[PDB]
Amino acid sequence: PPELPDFQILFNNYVTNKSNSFPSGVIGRIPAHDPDLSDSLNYTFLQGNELSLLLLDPATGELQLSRDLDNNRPLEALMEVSVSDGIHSVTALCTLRVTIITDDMLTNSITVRLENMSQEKFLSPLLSLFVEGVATVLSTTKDDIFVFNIQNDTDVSSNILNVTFSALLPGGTRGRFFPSEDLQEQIYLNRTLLTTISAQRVLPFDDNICLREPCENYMKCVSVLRFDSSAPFISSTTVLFRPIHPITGLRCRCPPGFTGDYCETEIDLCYSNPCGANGRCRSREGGYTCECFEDFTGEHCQVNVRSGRCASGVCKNGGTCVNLLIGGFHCVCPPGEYEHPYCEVSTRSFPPQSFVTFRGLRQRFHFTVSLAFATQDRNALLLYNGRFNEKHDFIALEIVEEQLQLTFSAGETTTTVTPQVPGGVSDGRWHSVLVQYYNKPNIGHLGLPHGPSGEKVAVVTVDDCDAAVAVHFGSYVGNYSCAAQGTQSGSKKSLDLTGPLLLGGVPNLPEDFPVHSRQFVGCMRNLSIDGRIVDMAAFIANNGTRAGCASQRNFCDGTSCQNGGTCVNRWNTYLCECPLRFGGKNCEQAMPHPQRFTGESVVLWSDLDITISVPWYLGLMFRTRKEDGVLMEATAGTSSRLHLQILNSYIRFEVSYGPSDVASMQLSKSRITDGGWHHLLIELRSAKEGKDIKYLAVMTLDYGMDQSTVQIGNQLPGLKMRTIVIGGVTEDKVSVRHGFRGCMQGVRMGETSTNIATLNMNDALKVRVKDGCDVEDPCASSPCPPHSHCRDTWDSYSCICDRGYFGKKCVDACLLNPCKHVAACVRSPNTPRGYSCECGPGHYGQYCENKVDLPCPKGWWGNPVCGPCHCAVSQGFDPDCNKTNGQCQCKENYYKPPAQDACLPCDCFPHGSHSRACDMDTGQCACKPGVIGRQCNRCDNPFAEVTSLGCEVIYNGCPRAFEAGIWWPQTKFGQPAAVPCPKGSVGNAVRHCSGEKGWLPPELFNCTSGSFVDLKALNEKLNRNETRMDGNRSLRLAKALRNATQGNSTLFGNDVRTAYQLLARILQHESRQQGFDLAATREANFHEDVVHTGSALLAPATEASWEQIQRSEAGAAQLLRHFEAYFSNVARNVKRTYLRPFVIVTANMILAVDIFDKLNFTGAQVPRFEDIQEELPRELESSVSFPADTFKPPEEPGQFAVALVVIYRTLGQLLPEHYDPDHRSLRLPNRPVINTPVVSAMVYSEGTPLPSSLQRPILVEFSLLETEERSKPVCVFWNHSLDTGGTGGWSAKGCELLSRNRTHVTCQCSHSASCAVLM
Ligand SMILES: *[C@@H]1O[C@H](CO)[C@@H](O[C@@H]2O[C@H](CO)[C@@H](O[C@@H]3O[C@H](CO)[C@@H](O)[C@H](O)[C@@H]3O)[C@H](O)[C@H]2NC(C)=O)[C@H](O)[C@H]1NC(C)=O
Ligand SMILES: *[C@@H]1O[C@H](CO)[C@@H](O[C@@H]2O[C@H](CO)[C@@H](O)[C@H](O)[C@H]2NC(C)=O)[C@H](O)[C@H]1NC(C)=O
Ligand SMILES: *[C@@H]1O[C@H](CO)[C@@H](O[C@@H]2O[C@H](CO)[C@@H](O)[C@H](O)[C@H]2NC(C)=O)[C@H](O)[C@H]1NC(C)=O
Ligand SMILES: *[C@@H]1O[C@H](CO)[C@@H](O[C@@H]2O[C@H](CO)[C@@H](O)[C@H](O)[C@H]2NC(C)=O)[C@H](O)[C@H]1NC(C)=O
Ligand SMILES: *[C@@H]1O[C@H](CO)[C@@H](O)[C@H](O)[C@H]1NC(C)=O
Ligand SMILES: *[C@@H]1O[C@H](CO)[C@@H](O)[C@H](O)[C@H]1NC(C)=O
Ligand SMILES: *[C@@H]1O[C@H](CO)[C@@H](O)[C@H](O)[C@H]1NC(C)=O
Ligand SMILES: *[C@@H]1O[C@H](CO)[C@@H](O)[C@H](O)[C@H]1NC(C)=O
Ligand SMILES: *[C@@H]1O[C@H](CO)[C@@H](O)[C@H](O)[C@H]1NC(C)=O
Ligand SMILES: *[C@@H]1O[C@H](CO)[C@@H](O)[C@H](O)[C@H]1NC(C)=O
Repeated sequence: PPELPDFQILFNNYVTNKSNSFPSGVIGRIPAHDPDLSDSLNYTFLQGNELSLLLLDPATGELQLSRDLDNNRPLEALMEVSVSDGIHSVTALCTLRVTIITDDMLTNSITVRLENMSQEKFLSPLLSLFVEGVATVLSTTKDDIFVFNIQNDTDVSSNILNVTFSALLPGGTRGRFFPSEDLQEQIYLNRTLLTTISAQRVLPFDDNICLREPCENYMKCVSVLRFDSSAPFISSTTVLFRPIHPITGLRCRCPPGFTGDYCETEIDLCYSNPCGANGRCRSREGGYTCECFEDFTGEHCQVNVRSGRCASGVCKNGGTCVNLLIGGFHCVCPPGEYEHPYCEVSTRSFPPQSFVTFRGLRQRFHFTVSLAFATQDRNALLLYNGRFNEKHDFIALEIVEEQLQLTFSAGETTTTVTPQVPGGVSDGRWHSVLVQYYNKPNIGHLGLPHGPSGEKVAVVTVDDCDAAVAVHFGSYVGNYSCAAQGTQSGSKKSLDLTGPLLLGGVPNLPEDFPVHSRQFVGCMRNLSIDGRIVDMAAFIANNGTRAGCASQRNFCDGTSCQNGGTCVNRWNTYLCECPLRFGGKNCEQAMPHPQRFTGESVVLWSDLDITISVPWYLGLMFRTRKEDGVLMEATAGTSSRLHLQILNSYIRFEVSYGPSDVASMQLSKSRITDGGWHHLLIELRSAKEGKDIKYLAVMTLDYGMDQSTVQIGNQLPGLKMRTIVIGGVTEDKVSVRHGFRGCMQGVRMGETSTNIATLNMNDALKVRVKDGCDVEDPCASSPCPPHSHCRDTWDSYSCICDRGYFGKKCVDACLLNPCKHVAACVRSPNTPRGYSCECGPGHYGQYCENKVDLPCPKGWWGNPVCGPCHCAVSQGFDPDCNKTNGQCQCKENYYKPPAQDACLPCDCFPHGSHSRACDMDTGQCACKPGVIGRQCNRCDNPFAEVTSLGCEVIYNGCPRAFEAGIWWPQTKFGQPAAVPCPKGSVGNAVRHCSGEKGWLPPELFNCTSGSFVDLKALNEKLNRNETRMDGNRSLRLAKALRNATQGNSTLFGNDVRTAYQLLARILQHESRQQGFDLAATREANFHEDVVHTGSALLAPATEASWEQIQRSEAGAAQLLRHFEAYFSNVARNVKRTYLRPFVIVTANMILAVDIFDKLNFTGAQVPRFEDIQEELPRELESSVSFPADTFKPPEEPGQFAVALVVIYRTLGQLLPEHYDPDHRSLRLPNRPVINTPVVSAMVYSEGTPLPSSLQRPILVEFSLLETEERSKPVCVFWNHSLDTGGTGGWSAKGCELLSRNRTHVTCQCSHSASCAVLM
């Protein structure tokens, strides 16, 4: 017995006018298998195939494509197949799909490699999954995906595949494909999501061929894919697929912002003055920013704040715009961390393992980055950016050893820049960083920079710092390196950053990044790029970042320090600076008198009785600046060194019992040698683990502001502190080693801080003890050189040397003339930067490096920055443009009419005007006395004529004038004049110089156009019953006609007759065809061609033609008959051909074809303007209503019906003025007018035919052309079978007015024909 699995066939046909890639012969067989090896199975089709789409071998089951399949048309169909062994029968389904490939398709196409998945599961049943995962990632429908190639990518033996495909841009606008870079970025971002949804190991993207930079100058290298060859069908068990082989190549394009034959020159976009008077323009690579002034906002600062009103997008992040009653508006921010007046986010905090992802940088040569940060870690990452491969170009900025460092590589070498700031920057206070990168140009021999040089310069600045003086001669000035610079040279000309922007720490990828650190903790704010400030809320990714900075809250609020306590805010807390003799959090303790120590004072306690117990507290209060020395040495037990020093400006605390070192703990996390007051407390605490008792050594610095708890491990406990010493190192109580210097306050000892067991200063140790703490003023000597302000800092000072001076020597920089280009250095009495650079004319800027080349070059205009004129030369405009305004002026000989956007030549008559140039707009020549007309072409006397001497009254016929191009010659009365058709036309134009009105309106019926000369010759033979017409000739004639009819031109009477005859012949032939013999099945655009030709033919400008044309043929009548018969055949064969529903819109024609499910159709409005997204003019907003009972029966094939509706806009007034002669049926009003577009709706039901007369009427909703309401409508239909006019006519029988509002008129009709409302 057998079995078969439902299967599909995919034919990817790359149709071109050059290659007949259509395969022939055997392509495959039914995927039929049977364990029995003796039976001869019978292969027959049951249903589906009706027009022989596929040729089947009944015996072998071989499948062959039929010849009718060769066209540029996608298709889908479902076939039923039966297999029989002679005793049992099974059925199966096969879905056939044909997809067309174009050149625009192969241009926008990308390839993505997959690991461990060869041609065994990607051409079996999982391809659907991929074409979905891709849809979900792209947020698009599965139809937009078009996978056209899947070939074995086993370069050598590796399990890797190679799928190349393309995508359609969502939006409904046909013809748009995703740019390659857009696809690349969109695939790269949601990679893990795709991995999860599609269950596969997606491989990363590899480097491109442009790595070697083979292109020249400022160009751009892009890899592209073109057609190479076609392969036969690859067979599986479920799918027979035909692949198409591409081949790679390169292409160089000029990026914007550059000009020249090699784009070697750059353009400042601010020359166009976009900000206007309400702002100032900042240039940037390929763009500009506005510092647009106060009370003005908007992308072009086109919106006023105080006097404006609500506008879309001004209230960001969902802010509700409320219009103030007196003008202006307010953006109500939603409750959250949003900043007025625009509800933005600027400050963020970063806990461990949290990072954000923004958009990457795309600037090629020059850029600037700046931000502000605050943290405490010695080593941490700040910023990184690179490529997908994590190689070649990359940049990164970090903090190492409390010093900023920038490391970057342009693909060749790594370079580090390290400005030095005294005291570090890891103090928890906010700091700002600025970085600039730019490339020097190749200065040409003529002084013109020809392309970019090989020198790349990076500059780093930290906080307030002068860059020029630093970089040049900071060392010569003294110690001043707050800024730094690095330089690179190499063959590469540009810096490429493919990857996105990250912040706060790299994602924990297995690939190591070229970075010293790996993470970061802390707060940042104001990430400004090129002046523009980025909103923190507008992030692309977020792996744990939380908005705001909680540690920087003003904690002094709501807190009241005690007597003398001054509140200050500190990291995550506050601190009350207490006066002397007061302390304890909020100054809640009294301490004994402080003592001043100068390297010789040491105190000690002994002769004490203490037993090992729990707990114990040792508290001290200190302030100093020494970076070493013993603050407290306590020999617990035998020789248990409790070494509490300030080693290397950090509180170190060793505990070493006996001859062994046991434990230690340091406070390197905080430098405490600042000289400020600090309290510390040793805590000996218990901890019962199981049965044993351990201890714990918690020192709390500043009442637990800091706290470190060394686990006192089993060796350490049981050893209480026996001897206590503070002051330094001493053993013979005479010589002092490492004596302490500074100021210290009272001492706490015992189980609790409240255990005030005063040790009697008078008792114990009294050696070198100086009462008090006051110190002689170091600034009394006043040692800084002049221009100084000495400031005592508690046993230290520093020259706050006067402004305008720099470095340790505090020297004026203006003396060392940093101003460039021989510019004078003038030091104003008050200068924010201390000095100024006075410069001569022709140079502007802070250092006046910039220079203006006025006058600007030819075609270049702008002050003080030149810019292109951008004049439209093709429209007769002079290329030269206003050197101030920038307005383009037309070339001489021309004048631009007010209603026309192109200046046309004046074409004045030399004998009629004193001058020759005609006035602007009006185009009036310098008319001499006696002559009138816009071109001075008419004497006042209808009998006087123009000669060199003026308007002389000639006697004998129209003269020799130039009116209307024709030098219409002398002619008598009654006699016409036939002269050769005007220039560009052939035939014989005739005019009659009538005795009454002179020249009659010329009869151009004979005049034929050059475009129709071949067409006229081709028409002549056709009506002679000679040559015979065929489908291919039909297609070629349709295409030629559409081309000759496109554009705007005065179609002629012989031309309109020819067009009518040709359309009639074509439609008559098309009505005679059936099945695949219809030209419809071979072409896709024939519908568009015919509808466009029809719309062009019915142009209103031919009314004067039409009234003539109308006395010759029926015209619109037989044309409409041809149309309806054609569409009837289309409806009869649509299901056979499987044509997809479609709507065609032209300025005067609407065509809609749609397919409904019979069993589920519940009425609808047609054409589906709800489903129509194209911009619809308000007049065209009519409708046709099918009620829900349309399909419902009046009170397996035949499940789908079709509906086609055609709307003719102006056809009604185009029709001959013919009305029903029966006065009884039609009472003719005084001025009846067809006021509605003609609608032809046709519903076709497969199977049992519906009655010819619609047993259930259809609804139609029209609009009106003119809006006057002075009379009444009648819903009529223009019959064709009616004897009125032979071609039928308007009649009210069977249709009447149901409803009428001020904008719509709804009538009902029981016929599927042409109907309209005679309003
Ligand atoms: C990665 O995948 C996510 C989906 O998991 C993509 O998010 C989608 O992004 C678009 C564009 O921002 C969103 O469309 C817009 O949504 C907003 C809010 O509803 C709406 O106001 C706009 O009119 C528009 O519809 C879309 O909602 C969002 N999510 C979904 C369900 O698709 C994301 O684009 C992908 N790319 C990245 C960032 O890696
Ligand atoms: C395979 O199936 C077809 C379709 O049933 C068979 O065609 C029939 O042939 C017999 C004569 O042998 C006619 O009497 C029938 O009317 C035919 N049926 C149709 C609808 O065509 C064909 O004979 C079968 N072949 C085998 C292998 O038995
Ligand atoms: C986002 O951050 C989290 C941590 O908050 C990351 O999770 C860790 O990732 C590493 C590397 O895979 C693992 O070794 C850890 O076990 C993970 N959790 C812990 C406990 O840190 C996560 O990987 C980051 N981003 C993503 C989604 O990759
Ligand atoms: C970072 O951005 C903020 C934006 O708020 C700046 O704060 C403003 O600074 C200006 C100029 O001093 C003041 O007029 C505003 O009132 C400030 N707004 C407030 C209250 O935040 C801030 O100066 C920028 N710089 C840094 C490094 O913080
Ligand atoms: C492709 O390579 C894989 C390697 O596993 C192999 O199994 C498969 O049969 C190959 N297909 C063709 C047609 O080369
Ligand atoms: C300046 O820097 C040098 C580096 O060797 C250092 O020796 C000197 O003490 C510094 N001077 C000061 C105090 O700024
Ligand atoms: C530019 O236009 C202004 C305003 O019409 C005019 O004053 C100025 O002379 C023009 N400059 C030239 C000569 O193009
Ligand atoms: C062509 O033949 C038809 C049918 O006899 C006739 O009506 C028509 O006038 C003929 N056309 C010419 C002018 O050859
Ligand atoms: C369309 O007609 C014009 C005028 O004869 C001709 O120049 C042009 O090449 C034609 N284009 C096509 C598509 O045939
Ligand atoms: C025809 O006229 C329209 C008017 O909108 C115009 O847009 C179009 O460019 C014209 N085409 C020509 C020049 O034939």
